[PDB]
Amino acid sequence: YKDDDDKLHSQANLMRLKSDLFNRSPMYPGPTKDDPLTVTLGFTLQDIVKADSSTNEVDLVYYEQQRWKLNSLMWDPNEYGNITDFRTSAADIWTPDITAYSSTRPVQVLSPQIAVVTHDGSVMFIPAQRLSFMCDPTGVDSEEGATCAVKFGSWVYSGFEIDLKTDTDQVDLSSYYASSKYEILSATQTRQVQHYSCCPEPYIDVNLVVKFRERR
Amino acid sequence: DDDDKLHSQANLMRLKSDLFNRSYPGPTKDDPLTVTLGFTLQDIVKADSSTNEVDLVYYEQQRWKLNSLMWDPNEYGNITDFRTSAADIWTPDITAYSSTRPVQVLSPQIAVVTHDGSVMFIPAQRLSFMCDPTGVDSEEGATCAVKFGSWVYSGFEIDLKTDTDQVDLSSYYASSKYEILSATQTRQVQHYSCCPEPYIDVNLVVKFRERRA
Amino acid sequence: DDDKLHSQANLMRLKSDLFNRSMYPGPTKDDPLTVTLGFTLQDIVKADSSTNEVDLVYYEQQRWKLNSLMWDPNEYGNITDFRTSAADIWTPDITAYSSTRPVQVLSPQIAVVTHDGSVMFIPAQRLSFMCDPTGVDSEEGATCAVKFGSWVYSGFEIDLKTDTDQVDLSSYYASSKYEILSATQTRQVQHYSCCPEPYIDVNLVVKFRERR
Amino acid sequence: DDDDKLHSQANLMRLKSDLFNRSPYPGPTKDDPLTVTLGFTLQDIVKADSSTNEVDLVYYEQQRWKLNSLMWDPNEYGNITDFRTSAADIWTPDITAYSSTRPVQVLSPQIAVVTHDGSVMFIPAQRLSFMCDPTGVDSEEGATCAVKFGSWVYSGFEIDLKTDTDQVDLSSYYASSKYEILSATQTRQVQHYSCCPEPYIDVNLVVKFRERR
Amino acid sequence: DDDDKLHSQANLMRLKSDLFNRSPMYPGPTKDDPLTVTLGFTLQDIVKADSSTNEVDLVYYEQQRWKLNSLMWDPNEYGNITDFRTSAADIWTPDITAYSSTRPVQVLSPQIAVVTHDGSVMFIPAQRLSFMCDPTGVDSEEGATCAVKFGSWVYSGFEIDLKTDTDQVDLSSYYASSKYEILSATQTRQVQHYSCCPEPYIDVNLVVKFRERR
Ligand SMILES: COc1ccc2c3c1O[C@H]1C[C@@H](O)C=C[C@@]31CCN(C)C2
Ligand SMILES: COc1ccc2c3c1O[C@H]1C[C@@H](O)C=C[C@@]31CCN(C)C2
Ligand SMILES: COc1ccc2c3c1O[C@H]1C[C@@H](O)C=C[C@@]31CCN(C)C2
Ligand SMILES: COc1ccc2c3c1O[C@H]1C[C@@H](O)C=C[C@@]31CCN(C)C2
Repeated sequence: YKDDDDKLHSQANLMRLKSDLFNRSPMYPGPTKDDPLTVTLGFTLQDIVKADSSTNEVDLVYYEQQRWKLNSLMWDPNEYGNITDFRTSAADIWTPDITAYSSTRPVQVLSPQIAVVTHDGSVMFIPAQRLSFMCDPTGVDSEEGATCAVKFGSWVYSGFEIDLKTDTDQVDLSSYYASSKYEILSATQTRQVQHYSCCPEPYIDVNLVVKFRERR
Repeated sequence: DDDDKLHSQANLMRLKSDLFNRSYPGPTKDDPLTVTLGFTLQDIVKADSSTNEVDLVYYEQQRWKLNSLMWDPNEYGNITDFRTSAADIWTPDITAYSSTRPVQVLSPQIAVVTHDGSVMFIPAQRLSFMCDPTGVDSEEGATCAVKFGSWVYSGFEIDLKTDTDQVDLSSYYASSKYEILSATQTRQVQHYSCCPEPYIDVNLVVKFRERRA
Repeated sequence: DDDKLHSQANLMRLKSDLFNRSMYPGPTKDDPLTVTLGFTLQDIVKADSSTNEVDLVYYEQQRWKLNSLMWDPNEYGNITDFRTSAADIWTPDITAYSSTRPVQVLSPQIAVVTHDGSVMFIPAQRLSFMCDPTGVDSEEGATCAVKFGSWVYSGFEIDLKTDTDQVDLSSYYASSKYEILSATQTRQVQHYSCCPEPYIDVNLVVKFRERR
Repeated sequence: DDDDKLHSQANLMRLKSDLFNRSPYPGPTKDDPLTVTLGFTLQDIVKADSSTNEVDLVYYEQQRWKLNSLMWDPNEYGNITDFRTSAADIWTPDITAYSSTRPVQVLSPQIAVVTHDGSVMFIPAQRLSFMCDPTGVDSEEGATCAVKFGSWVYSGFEIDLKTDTDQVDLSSYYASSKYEILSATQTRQVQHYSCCPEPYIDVNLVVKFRERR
Repeated sequence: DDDDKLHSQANLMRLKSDLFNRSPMYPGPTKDDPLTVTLGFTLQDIVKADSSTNEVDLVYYEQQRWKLNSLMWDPNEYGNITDFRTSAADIWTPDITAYSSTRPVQVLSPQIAVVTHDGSVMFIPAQRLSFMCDPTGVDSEEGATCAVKFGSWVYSGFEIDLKTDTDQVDLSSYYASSKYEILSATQTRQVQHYSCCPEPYIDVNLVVKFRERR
């Protein structure tokens, strides 16, 4: 009857929308010098799980929020029964190649590979990860604690193709595990522009810097 | 008698065909879905006090209902349900919110679909999650908690419920290193600052201690 | 050289006729199946008394029979059986009920199909399961048990049977850290109050101790 | 110049096409048996665990066989005598360690060399954990361990095995390994079991080793 | 300038289409169509040295470069595109392997490559590698020395030649706070002939001298 149809319709609209987007001019070839893209990064640090002073590797668990905007993902909500956003497999759309620059093990993914696309063409994608990176935990057992840092950025695109930005320099600590072995003294996330004599193009990274110590 | 079997097979293959490779984009605000969760806690395998991670093995029972998976048993030679690869159908993205390692899957990825459109899927998992086992060697024991919920859908798209707050303990390993004092599973609604959309999770809370002498 | 090209053609035709033409959806209440299980225990590799997990390595022999896999050897140049990738045919979802890590596969995923419709498939596996090794260092030794059965089919869909209650120990590693006192494999039938179907498993029970 | 390269490319792609289509090999049979030649090049005994009695080896396993269905006349394909191809593109034998304790790990690309006469050569580098008591490793006499390699599903009526030599190649053994090799042999064995009327073949790899001084 | 962007996208998708179809799949190099791969290492960190198994763990970037005629295009025909990024699975890549690894290589970076209009490809996987190495002496002033050959697994030097732009491993990204400090790191092209075989074999030999940080 009445209510069952309205659900069948909204389903048809969504499937039509997804079809119109993923087939009509197929998956986007990535950014270029002529069509650059800005990716916004933010970290929500959940836990420093482990600090290994025999190999100088530290393990973090965090959510990496990524946001970007494509014209080719735009639609008029009016043409698709008032749909303003949708969930889709990350495999269905282009995603940026943001990588830790000093990891020592492949990143492990803790959350579904699904993204949210909005009618204005913005995508949001928020992978939870466990990362092992190069870090000397020396001083972790003192009042001053240890300090570690890891750069995140595109692996293959320069700043002429992908720019990075953060909404804030403060890493979100409001979900930090209250009973972690390590307590967080501060955690910052900072856009850096790197330059190199050989090369006209700039390189961009977000520098994640964590100061931590053993819980008392 | 060999024919009756060939027929029931044909009906099942036709049904599966009519459902999958002829006819789901997931739930929406306009077409929301309710997932029922239940845990059967098999074993606390390991409690690592140097990293504060605990390892659990459990069965996660998931249940939901799709109109698009309905059929009339009469049209398909009285078939009322069938077994199918979980890869063949949409499944919910229920995730542990505080895991520290990817979940490991211990059982086949197979689901049961019923003529009324309900699906049941029951993955066995091993999970490492954030937990301070301090006190696990005392009479009071330790307490740990982990939220499970959709990763990408708010409570306008996916609602969660439990049939019961008591975690099923009747398959708990009698000789585990740890004994279970209590295990509850509770639907929580977090509201927020800004936002109008409520978020739903199921909070798994386990009280446990070292098994005695 | 022709004799060989012919027998090849016949085999490829047979496989074609069976797989790419005529479609097995698994067993049902109306078309139930019997799987025969047997274990050959190769080694107890490791017993961890800090987590109560034991690691076994064994061969799990699985056998079943499908009408849809039958052929007349006469129509296919006297072929009576063939080897095929396990990915090419339906296989049962036999699982350990108390494993603590995903099972690791030690052998090729290949099965043997016979003209009468029977399949035999014998994965070698390493399994970690829930087990208290307490007493392993005593004359009496430890005892551990693990049920194996279908994960999603009740006994109305898949019955289980064993040819024998004795686990095959004739390939047990003579120099394992642990010696086997006994190892049995037993069909069990179970009801639960949720459901009206019988449920069926094969219970593998191993008694072992530290090698002297 | 540039054309003679485009041509040799076209010839190779045509050859590969002509082979992997036009009669797309079902494996050996009683009527069409096959001989696989095995050889090991032992690179390193990495680890010897006396608490679980497992030893880790790294070696190259050379495999060689010959299929009529892989033959071609070099004259018909611009004088191509051999080519490199993904192992996934052709049938390969199911040679397994009979007493491994972990899945084999593959250290090298899964690529094989096919020659106009129909012969294939495939040389996977592997790390293997297998059952072995390292007792005595720390004495002048050292330890001895053994592992059989053979087909998992084919009897000796379908696959015969042979070695070109009984001596395992030791010329790439890591000079600074924790363990030095006293001897390493590879031997064809023919077995009979009473389950069965057909013979079974393996190559038994026997290693005698001790701690480096 | 919404149209400009749609056009440059169309051009790129057309180019990628024209390349990955029409004469589909380059079949790899041959005696008649040999290829030169250029290797370079950027050593990031010696992570671990295990003296109980004689395995050392390295983390490095392996730069690989080669050139295919079949990847060439005229930038003029494709709206002035001079290069593009593509999934490494979309194109042939060389089978460069460590000859004395003890565990499968672990990949730390996206499997993406850069193709340029002149037909050259660049691909720079970050890896963690465990290889056979006796760290004896690491705790002395002289330190330890280890070596690992890298080369094609299945192609002789008649099919794949290797070369380096420089003998010096790039150390400018070496982790300042690694447990181990680098005394020197060289990367050297070697040519081998054998008795088994009239073909020449080429490998690049990575040699690292290192010791415990003080
Ligand atoms: C209670 O509402 C939520 C339910 C799930 C999640 C979040 C919620 O609120 C967001 C902000 C913060 O509370 C933490 C995680 C959130 C963003 C990341 N998602 C994927 C997980
Ligand atoms: C012995 O029969 C069963 C075989 C497998 C399973 C169950 C069985 O009985 C059910 C009730 C209880 O025994 C535990 C698990 C069950 C429900 C969860 N499934 C998915 C796993
Ligand atoms: C049922 O027990 C077995 C499980 C696996 C294998 C064999 C078994 O019995 C042996 C004799 C015969 O049955 C065939 C193969 C065997 C010998 C070769 N091995 C490697 C494969
Ligand atoms: C049979 O032993 C081998 C196993 C693998 C390889 C080679 C062998 O012998 C060497 C010389 C020649 O035969 C060809 C390649 C070798 C050198 C290059 N390596 C990396 C591949």
